[PDB]
Amino acid sequence: TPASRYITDMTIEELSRDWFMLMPKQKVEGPLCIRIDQAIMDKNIMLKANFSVIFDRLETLILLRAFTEEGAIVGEISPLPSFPGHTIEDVKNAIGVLIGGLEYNDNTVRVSKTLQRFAWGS
Repeated sequence: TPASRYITDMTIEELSRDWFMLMPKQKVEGPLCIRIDQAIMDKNIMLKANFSVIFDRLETLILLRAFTEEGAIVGEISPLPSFPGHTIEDVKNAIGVLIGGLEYNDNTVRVSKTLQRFAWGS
């Protein structure tokens, strides 16, 4: 994928930032791992991702992280090193799950423009 078809919602700093869940919960969703800090409640959350795109759709997810208005990371969808590969359907499965889990904790969740355009959104 040419840097032309690489979407980067997050900076290098954001991608690699260390973050700790106060009330960890994780889940393997097929070839993906979903992490949510359950201590996070009643907040507006924005999902941001870096992924490749082809034929007008997300092709391969590098990383997705959920940010609070203040810019703290409180959630994540990441590929499992072992499972080789994933589809956009895997990524969308994982996004619905992450959104559900965050809403369980009274959060309001939005996705980035690029996520909306390339994966999430009918």
